[PDB]
Amino acid sequence: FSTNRIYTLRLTRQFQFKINKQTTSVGNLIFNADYITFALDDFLQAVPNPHTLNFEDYRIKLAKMEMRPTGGHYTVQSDGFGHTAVIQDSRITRFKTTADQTQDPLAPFDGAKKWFVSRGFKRLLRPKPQITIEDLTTANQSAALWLNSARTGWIPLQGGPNSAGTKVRHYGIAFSFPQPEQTITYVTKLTLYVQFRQFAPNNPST
Amino acid sequence: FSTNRIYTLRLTRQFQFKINKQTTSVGNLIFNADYITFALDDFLQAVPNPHTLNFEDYRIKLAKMEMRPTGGHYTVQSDGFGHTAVIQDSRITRFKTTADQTQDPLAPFDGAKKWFVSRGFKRLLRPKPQITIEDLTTANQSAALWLNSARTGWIPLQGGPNSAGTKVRHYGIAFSFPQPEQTITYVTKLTLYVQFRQFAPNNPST
Amino acid sequence: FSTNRIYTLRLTRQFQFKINKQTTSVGNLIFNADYITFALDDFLQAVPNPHTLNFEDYRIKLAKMEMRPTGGHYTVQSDGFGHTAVIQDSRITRFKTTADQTQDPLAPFDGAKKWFVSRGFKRLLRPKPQITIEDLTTANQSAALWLNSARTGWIPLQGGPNSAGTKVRHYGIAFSFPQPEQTITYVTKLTLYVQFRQFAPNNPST
Amino acid sequence: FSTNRIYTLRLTRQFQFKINKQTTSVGNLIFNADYITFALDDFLQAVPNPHTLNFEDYRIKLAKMEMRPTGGHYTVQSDGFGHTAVIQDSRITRFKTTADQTQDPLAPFDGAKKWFVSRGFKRLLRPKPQITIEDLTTANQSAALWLNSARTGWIPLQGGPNSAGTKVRHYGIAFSFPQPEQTITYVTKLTLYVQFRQFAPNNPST
Amino acid sequence: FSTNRIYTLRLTRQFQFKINKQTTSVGNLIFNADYITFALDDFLQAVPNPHTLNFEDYRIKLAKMEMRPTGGHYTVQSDGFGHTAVIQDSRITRFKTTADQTQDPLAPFDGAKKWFVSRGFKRLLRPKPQITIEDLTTANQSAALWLNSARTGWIPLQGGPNSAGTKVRHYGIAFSFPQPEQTITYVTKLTLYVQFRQFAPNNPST
Repeated sequence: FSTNRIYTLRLTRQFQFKINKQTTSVGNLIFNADYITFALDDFLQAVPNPHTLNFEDYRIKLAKMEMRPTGGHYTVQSDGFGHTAVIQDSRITRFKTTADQTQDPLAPFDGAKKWFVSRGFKRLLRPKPQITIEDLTTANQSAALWLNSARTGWIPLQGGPNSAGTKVRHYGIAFSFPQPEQTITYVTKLTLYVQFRQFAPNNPST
Repeated sequence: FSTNRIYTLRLTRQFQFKINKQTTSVGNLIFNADYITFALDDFLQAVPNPHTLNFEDYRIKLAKMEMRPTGGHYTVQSDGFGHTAVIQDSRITRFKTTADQTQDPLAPFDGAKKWFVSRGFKRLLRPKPQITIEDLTTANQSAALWLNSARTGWIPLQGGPNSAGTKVRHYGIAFSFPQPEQTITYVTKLTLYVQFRQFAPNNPST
Repeated sequence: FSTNRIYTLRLTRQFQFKINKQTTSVGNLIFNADYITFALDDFLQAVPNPHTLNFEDYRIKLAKMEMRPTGGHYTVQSDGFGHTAVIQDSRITRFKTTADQTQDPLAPFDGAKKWFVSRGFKRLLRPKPQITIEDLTTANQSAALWLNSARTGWIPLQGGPNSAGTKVRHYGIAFSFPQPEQTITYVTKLTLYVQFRQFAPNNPST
Repeated sequence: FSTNRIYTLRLTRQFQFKINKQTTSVGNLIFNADYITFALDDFLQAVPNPHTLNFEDYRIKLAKMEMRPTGGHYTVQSDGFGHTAVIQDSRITRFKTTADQTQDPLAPFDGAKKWFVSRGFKRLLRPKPQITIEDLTTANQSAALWLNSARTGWIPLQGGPNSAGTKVRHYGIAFSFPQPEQTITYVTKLTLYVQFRQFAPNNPST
Repeated sequence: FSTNRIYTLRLTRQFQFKINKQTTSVGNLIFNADYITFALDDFLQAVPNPHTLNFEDYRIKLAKMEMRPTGGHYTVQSDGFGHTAVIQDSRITRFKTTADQTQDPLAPFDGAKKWFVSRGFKRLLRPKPQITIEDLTTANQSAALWLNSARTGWIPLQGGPNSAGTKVRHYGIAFSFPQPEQTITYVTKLTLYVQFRQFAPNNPST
């Protein structure tokens, strides 16, 4: 029971996702995309999970996204295929498309993987937190760097001036789809595999 | 970082394809066919791809065509089977049929593979560029020759009197189908596996 | 062609540098110094280079500075010797001297290497990006940290709140010189050896 | 003494090259470039060489370019450095620059090699003839392909409708330079290492 | 971290040296000479160096003298050769000549190494501090002794009645030259390789 004692937990949450009936450029093949990021706090705030944890540090070793259709949609009713892509930096925010795309916006990525609209998909990834760099050739701008291995660093749950360690955004997975003729609803389940370091007391009473 | 340094990229593009409801020779079995060819420029002009590449030469090692039904078509709704065939010369243009065929026009080909209309198909091939021969027994006519191995040659991206190296047409895959009782729409994804030779600057400023 | 697929490119740019005739403390030995830093954007904006790259992340493995005399300067015309030094943090900005130095301001550095003014120099180094630390004993001040191995991290090209990943400043090489009796002009060539991670599409259309 | 009997010859020619005094943008670093291509006829027409050869076919295994200063220019008078690049397709014609370049136009090439203006350079290469492709996605345009190995093909000296086999253009080497303060004249020597197949008679008398 | 803990540093300083145009005994060969000694304080006083060191003892293991021409002097311009000699006692003071020598005053020394006036020289040596002997056959006179190995002793930085440990003079290197037809200026760089013993606090406050 040393300072560096480690514990591993599995954490999950779910939510609904909708792909809307195509009402634009009807008759043409169009694509759109959305994305998911992972933060420990997103999971601790889910109703059935522990809302606080008594550990000093954490690191996310692995994340999982599974999206499967519901609402009575037929798995044998083909609606083409889109792609999933692992995008481990804040550029992923551009891949929630705000206009219709004439090509699959994710297919060109290295690591892009096909998925069929009518079956959903399942994918695991190593999501990355973004370390700050403030020394750029343009003054007062900043950029990011992330570490190749999760074993390199630890994130204090209550470190920093806001005690907001659990809100670090880890990137990330995006998914694209050809727009279908009818609306399709899905159940999405996210899973975190998180290591925690150092069991810790509550903050002192004041 | 020598003159002969090689890089390899994967490139993709997508489009919609329709097989129309049978409205001719109704009640009888008929077949039609279409085809696809591959040019690097086709892929670089696709919206999400780089539209120019800073390499001196290229060669297409492998191509992949995948066509899958969309528009709510049921995979368990059987509409017979047609064939794909690898046709590596410009004769393939005759296999976009302009009249109904009473037999499957591609089935006799060596290499012809069956595919079910309601499931689509996936096929990889080695598409071939066509070298010119102008010395024929008939005057003012030319013919073609293609090389067995992609490693034999290189196509300069900006070589030739038109600087149109990326537009060389590589042949090719055709697909046939028995005409269905209802229209079927598909999503088609093409993929190229391309080697590039010699990282290169932009053309000099003028 | 996985998420972690790596590509390696060599990139270069050039510019002119002048060491001015000595017009101060005439007859005495004085020294001055200047310095160079490395940012990917510096090289992509150079006219003959690709101005955007379709990769998700990068890291600079190695940099090279070569400065050689031009303008008819005689290599056999001895004008003494100064030093180069590898300075891998923003302290290097103090070594663009604004006053004449009575000693060589770089010679004391560990790693300082001699170079003859009339011949120029060539030096390779591992330039370092600067990670931010904001938790200091003095309020409202920040400091830097850099990683020993380039393999530890990745810089996303479009990551961070400014999408300015390519503008991260990597430090750095400084060079000093005894002031010569006549002006000397040089041609400087910088070279980067950069690994890129994950071929990527263009940003979606908006 | 069979049909496939081979003979190897070394062939050479020389000419003068001038790099002009900079008279534009004086005070700025600018670059220009030129290039050389290789054709057997260029060498057979040189005064001291045999103007016809009694062989049926040939192939160029190796070419060499050596350019060295003359006109009294001092090798110890430094005028910076440019680069040489092997460019084995007709794109090389763009690298005879018609406007001043702000960067070295050849340095980014894979295989680019530095050379000092005041010493000249020497470089060997495998120059390539350009095979015609007329089947492009744009009608009535053509492009090129070249073969990786010289051992793959033979060029008949008198083949084709013009009996102009010796005029096939083999590409190619380009060289760039920073513009110097005074004009520099050079002697350039080119060398071909050519294999010939099948000793042959003169054409019949008519 | 014991009493005997050793640290090793490299220290350097520079200065100008002139060999004057021959204005005496013109038309004849004459020689003059000068010398350098080494004291830690000489290097700590130099502007860019730390002016105090927090160590208890030191010893100089190795010294280096490098003198190279400047002022535009041509290296290919022959001005004869002189010699360097390692003179490890205070007799060296006699070898700053005050009258012209008709022979090279240092060439006879065992260890004398020639150097060309137009190229300068570089020499390493083990400089020696001088231990006092006061028991001589003549009253009120003293002499010197020095130790063969640097490992034999240690010099406390603040030892002795003047706390002037860093001012111990270590001998020494002399250089001779034939008097040239025109003045020649040089840049001289001296380097010390110093071991320090026992990291130490500041002197107590008073």
